[PDB]
Amino acid sequence: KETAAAKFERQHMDSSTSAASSSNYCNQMMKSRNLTKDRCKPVNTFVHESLADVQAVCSQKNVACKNGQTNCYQSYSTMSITDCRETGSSKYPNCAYKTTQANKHIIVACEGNPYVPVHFDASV
Repeated sequence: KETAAAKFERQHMDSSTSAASSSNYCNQMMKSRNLTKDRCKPVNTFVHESLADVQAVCSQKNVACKNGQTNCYQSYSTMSITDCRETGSSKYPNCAYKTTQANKHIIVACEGNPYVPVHFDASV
């Protein structure tokens, strides 16, 4: 009963802030968004934009997903994002992450009625 959409919002939406406040952003939020529960999730991106703005990407530039499906969409304009990559070590259950900030075009897979993001495919 956790939806694809809700999982996407949870794993990748942080409308709260406008960027990664510190360099302890990833460590703190990977934990709070349940991405360190069963293992250390190796990589995750967070997006600092309204849910409406990210949702509207589902009708922006249609592009191929990395898997060969056709339901991926690239944002016309750049967005504030935060990449979390696990440091060399870092051992579960003390998951440690490099927190990288940038302004990039996001790529998301959208599905459903209504048609919303369910997967973060890439940033460029």
